[PDB]
Amino acid sequence: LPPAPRYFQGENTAGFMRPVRFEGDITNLEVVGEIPKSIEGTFYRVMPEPHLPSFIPNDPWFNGDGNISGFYFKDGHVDLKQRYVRTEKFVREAEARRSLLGKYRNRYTDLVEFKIRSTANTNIVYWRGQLLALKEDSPPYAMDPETLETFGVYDFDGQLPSLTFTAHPKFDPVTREMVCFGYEAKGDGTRDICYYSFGPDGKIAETVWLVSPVCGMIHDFAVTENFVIFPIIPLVCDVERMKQGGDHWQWDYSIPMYIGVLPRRGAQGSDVKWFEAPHGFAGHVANAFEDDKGHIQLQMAYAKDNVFFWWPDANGKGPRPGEVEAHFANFVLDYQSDKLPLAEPTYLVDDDMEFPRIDDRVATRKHKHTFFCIFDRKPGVTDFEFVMPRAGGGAPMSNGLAHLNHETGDIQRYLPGPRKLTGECIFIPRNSEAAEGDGYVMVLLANYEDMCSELAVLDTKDLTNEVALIKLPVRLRPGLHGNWVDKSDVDGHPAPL
Amino acid sequence: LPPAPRYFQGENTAGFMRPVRFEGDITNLEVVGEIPKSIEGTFYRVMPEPHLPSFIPNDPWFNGDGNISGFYFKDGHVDLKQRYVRTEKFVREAEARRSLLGKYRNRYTDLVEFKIRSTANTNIVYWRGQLLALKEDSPPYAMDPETLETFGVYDFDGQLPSLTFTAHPKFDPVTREMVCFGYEAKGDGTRDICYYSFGPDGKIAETVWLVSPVCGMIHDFAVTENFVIFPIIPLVCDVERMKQGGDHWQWDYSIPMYIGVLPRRGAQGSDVKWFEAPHGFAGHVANAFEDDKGHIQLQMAYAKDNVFFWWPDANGKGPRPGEVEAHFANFVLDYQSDKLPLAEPTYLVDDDMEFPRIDDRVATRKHKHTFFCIFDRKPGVTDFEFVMPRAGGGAPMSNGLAHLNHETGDIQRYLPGPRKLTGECIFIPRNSEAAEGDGYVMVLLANYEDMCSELAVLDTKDLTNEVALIKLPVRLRPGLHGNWVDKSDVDGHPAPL
Ligand SMILES: [Co+2]
Ligand SMILES: [Co+2]
Repeated sequence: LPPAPRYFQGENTAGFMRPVRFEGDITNLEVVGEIPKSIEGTFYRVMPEPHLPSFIPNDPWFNGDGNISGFYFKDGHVDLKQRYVRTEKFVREAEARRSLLGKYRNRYTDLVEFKIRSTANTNIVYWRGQLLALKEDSPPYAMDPETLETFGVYDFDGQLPSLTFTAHPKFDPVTREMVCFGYEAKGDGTRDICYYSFGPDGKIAETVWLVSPVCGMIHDFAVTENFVIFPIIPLVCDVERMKQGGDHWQWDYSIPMYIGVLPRRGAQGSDVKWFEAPHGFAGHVANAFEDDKGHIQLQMAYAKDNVFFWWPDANGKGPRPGEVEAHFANFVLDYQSDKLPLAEPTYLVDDDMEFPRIDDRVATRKHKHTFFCIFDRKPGVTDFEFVMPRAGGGAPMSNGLAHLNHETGDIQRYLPGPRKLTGECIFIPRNSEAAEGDGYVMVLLANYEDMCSELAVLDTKDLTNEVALIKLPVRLRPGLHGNWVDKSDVDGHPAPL
Repeated sequence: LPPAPRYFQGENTAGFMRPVRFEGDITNLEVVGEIPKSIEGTFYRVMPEPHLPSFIPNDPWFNGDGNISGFYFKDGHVDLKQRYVRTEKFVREAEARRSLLGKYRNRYTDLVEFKIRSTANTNIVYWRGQLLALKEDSPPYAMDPETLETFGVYDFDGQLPSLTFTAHPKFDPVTREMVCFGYEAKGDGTRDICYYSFGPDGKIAETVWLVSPVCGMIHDFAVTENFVIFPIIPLVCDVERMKQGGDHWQWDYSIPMYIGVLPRRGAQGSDVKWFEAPHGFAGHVANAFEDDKGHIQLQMAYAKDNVFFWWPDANGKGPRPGEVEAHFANFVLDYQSDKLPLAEPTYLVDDDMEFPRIDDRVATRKHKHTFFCIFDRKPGVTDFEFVMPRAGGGAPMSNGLAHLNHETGDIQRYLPGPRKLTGECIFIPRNSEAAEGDGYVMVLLANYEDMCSELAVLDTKDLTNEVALIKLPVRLRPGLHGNWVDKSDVDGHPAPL
């Protein structure tokens, strides 16, 4: 067998990216300032964090075992619980004390045959009293919100129609449905997309099979009152390339950024219209909604070249690290139109941005507040000379948050400091009567000066000032998505505005 | 109530002394080099580690909640398990989310009435299938060796005759007895010493009540074939001073270092002889034995002034940090002699030393190998300019280990590096047939460059070279005592030579 290294090597696991790999508890976290006492609930986040050194050199960040953090808040006190998802991969490699799963999304490189290849490392959401640890090549793994015990692979009481479940389901605040899909839904390289939904009682509602024009990565999607929308990243999969040990994904410069639109209820697969946006990278969706005229406004991060540069085109062509910027774009779509090509989008701000969140009380409807990560290259915002030698590689960088008011056009920027970077933020309604976008924002910070993580709590009245700074004595390695579960919400999700 | 701080402040909790306060697991620790595959067992160590910020400013290191680390070794792999002892203090303060116990060994400063004030933070030993987490003001707390679950306060099946159980019991390798005592055995300020022992079946054997000439600190003791020996540190307790908010301990320059000698079996309290060594500090006992003539050779660390300088005399007189050196001393005692004063001891080496370990297969008998911590002030051994600003205060420093062969006089010195310091080492017999002092030494290192801990594994054939270096991604705060429990020893303790 390929030799199992006994310590981590490579820039993807150096400095702040070095795995810690701890599970357990740290109660009564140190706090500078004061956590508002009305805040009650839990911030769940997930990070990729390899449990064992890979036999694949320079294994991407995206292929690390999912480790779940929960920050439990009550009466101005906070406790951390931390636990790895018990995926098939995790369990078998723990039993063997060596890595066994190979390249990202390529089963032909595995040292043993896996039934499920999930690292469950992308998102962690709440649904009907469980957490669902998500990875877009697999079904969810269900977990206990209180103990972070893994129950196992979840198939929605045998109703799950797809091999795959997106990392970005949407929760309709009015209907209380979880709206979902999976791509490569019948296996590696398939162009089948399964769109499906579940009512608040747990019963499956929609199930519509459709066909993608290419086998392209559909990481995120959008849901409006009457439509679901599938933006396709021009990374394309060829199973025959995989069989020879090649990458699951390869950039294709010759195709548009397809944007499928399907009626949300009652459709067949042939009802989908594959609109054609100018070539570019589909980043995360902030939110989408239908305006007065019934046209879809789709607000998402959008770049002009391959953000995932480590998977270049057929001839190895693509950008370098830190070259590609994504911008906050508005696309206008009309399901009635037979004109397939779409205009260039309008841009809402000029910042290099990603990881947009809204007040999810208006998800699928008109929103007027968006919170997002920014990466500002303006001199002095980040002390790169200090940070980069300590940072390792493989993960995106964010050196602030921004709050956009879409009515007024005002932008507030939170800057944690020259030697700190951020993860994705969460938004917490002040209380059940609060206005849209009024409450608290939390975000995990990497402090390169201390080589420790911190959890910042901000008030939306003034996003520039930390109301509290929760000081962890360990590193939480840069991660992906996270969610707030408020104690006052019986089903885990906030009430419609 | 005195206000509870919400983050740690003061030099006793700064830099490397900052509490981490984590409980749980880190399996498959990173290893540089190679852990010998024949090593099988567990290294248990305890550190003081305040779970909540104290309301007492500059609370000594000795008053921190005991947190147990177990390093589980098999086939060249190692896992860490870590868990706090569930003392009454720990549980009640966790329930309240604030500190409640006050000054070291002064119940008159507590905010609530405690039955048991143990922090269980001094030593962690194996006895009859349990761990015993030890603190000299209290009975032991019993724990599960595998899970580190706390069972609770342990009273030896209702046989425990004393309110106090020493942190330094001795395990007789021939008789398989645990030989014990407690001072302040009937409560605060009492001069009662209870000497007691347990046979390998768990039945109490000896129980002898005796009287100390002063209420002085008896931290360690010594056991030979026919005697038990009690060296008294000239720190003295006055309950009336405590009732006014003062220190439990106060140095007394006017008294000798008393050394009590009692027959090991069948004695009464009046059989004790209080010999009078020159005034000084009784450090840790390496070992004691009877020579050919029946005279006790007592080998221990011994200093000429108050090592615990933060508890000075009645007029605040005492030394400064880093001033007092302890040296490896041999005292000769004769229970037959009626001459109470003793000569100055001979010194075995010149190093400033502490934390002596022997091959416990010859405990209570003649030993010819001793391993110990050293602190070398010679320029370049420790880069003080780098280390001290990162170190915090409150804890002793050691920048190497030494191995003394007592027959040949040879000394080997392990120096981890200019920016590393050590804790107390453990010795592991190579196998059940190994000669005295032949095998492996392990020691926990504080790496001030990475702000991480490391566990070094050394072969006694060459103590200067690390065979392996186990790299923890977190800090284990400087701690106190630790022990090896070999898998091949059914009762947890090695077989006699
Ligand atoms: Co995502
Ligand atoms: Co001790």
